[PDB]
Amino acid sequence: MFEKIRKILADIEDSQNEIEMLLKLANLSLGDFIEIKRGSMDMPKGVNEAFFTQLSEEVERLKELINALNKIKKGLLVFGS
Amino acid sequence: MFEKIRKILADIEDSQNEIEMLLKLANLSLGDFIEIKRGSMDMPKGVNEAFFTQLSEEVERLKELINALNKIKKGLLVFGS
Ligand SMILES: [Mg+2]
Repeated sequence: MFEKIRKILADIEDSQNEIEMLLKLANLSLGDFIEIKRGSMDMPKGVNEAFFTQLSEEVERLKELINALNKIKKGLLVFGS
Repeated sequence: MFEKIRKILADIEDSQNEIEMLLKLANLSLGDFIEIKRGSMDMPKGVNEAFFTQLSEEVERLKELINALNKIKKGLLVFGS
């Protein structure tokens, strides 16, 4: 299990690094990205929307990795807690 | 968000190391610890059950750290997904 966790943690670090780089390049905060994606915030002028496909994919990867880590953690539950 | 995640990842590595040490001292696999805690495996003789108090505390901390990450990830939901 700890082998599985360590691999996922490494992948999460990588995913975070990618997202931070993409946000830096896009000149956008993570918060603003989410608000734009959900339809609440207008695209700021200056921001290149062409980054959004990759950002979306990487954010989905991060979510999936966190979910996968939690699935491993289910093996540590005793009596479901 | 990302500063929080980075700290949690570091705390998870620390927690894992602490558990590995306790398991080494106890001469117990993580798998066996869980099997014994859940009632499925008898206490092997030679194993000092006194280790179970700290092992349980540290495994609880590891679970709570992973849960903290789960909760952070909830902020990345868009349209509830
Ligand atoms: Mg094991």
